Amino acid sequence: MTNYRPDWNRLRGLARGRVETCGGCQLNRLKEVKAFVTEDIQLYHNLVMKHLPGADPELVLLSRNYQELERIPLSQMTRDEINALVQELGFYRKSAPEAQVPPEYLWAPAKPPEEASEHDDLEHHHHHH
Repeated sequence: MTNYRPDWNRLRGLARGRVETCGGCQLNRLKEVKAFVTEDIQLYHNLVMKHLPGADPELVLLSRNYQELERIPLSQMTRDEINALVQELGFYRKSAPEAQVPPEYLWAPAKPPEEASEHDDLEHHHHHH
């Protein structure tokens, strides 16, 4: 039944994610993995792929300013599972790279700024005809 859960306490700050993997290498053996890092990886906002000299295909949940907070391997899991995780976090997925993103997930997976949904000086709040 799996029933897995991340370390949200250790992940605190995750505002973006980047996948690191050997550019001059291929994930033929990891047919699944390769997929996630070829098709959807471009559709997933704030989720970009990386071509390192020679590293393993691992996700890097950074903290906005590229403050790598945590890195988890993907070679072990399957595309279907790896996608589940991304969704679990809050990442957005579109149909195309040139596609847009609704206000709901505009800043996703990050939260909207404080000074935006807060109001108290609405017409002095007294009386209105």
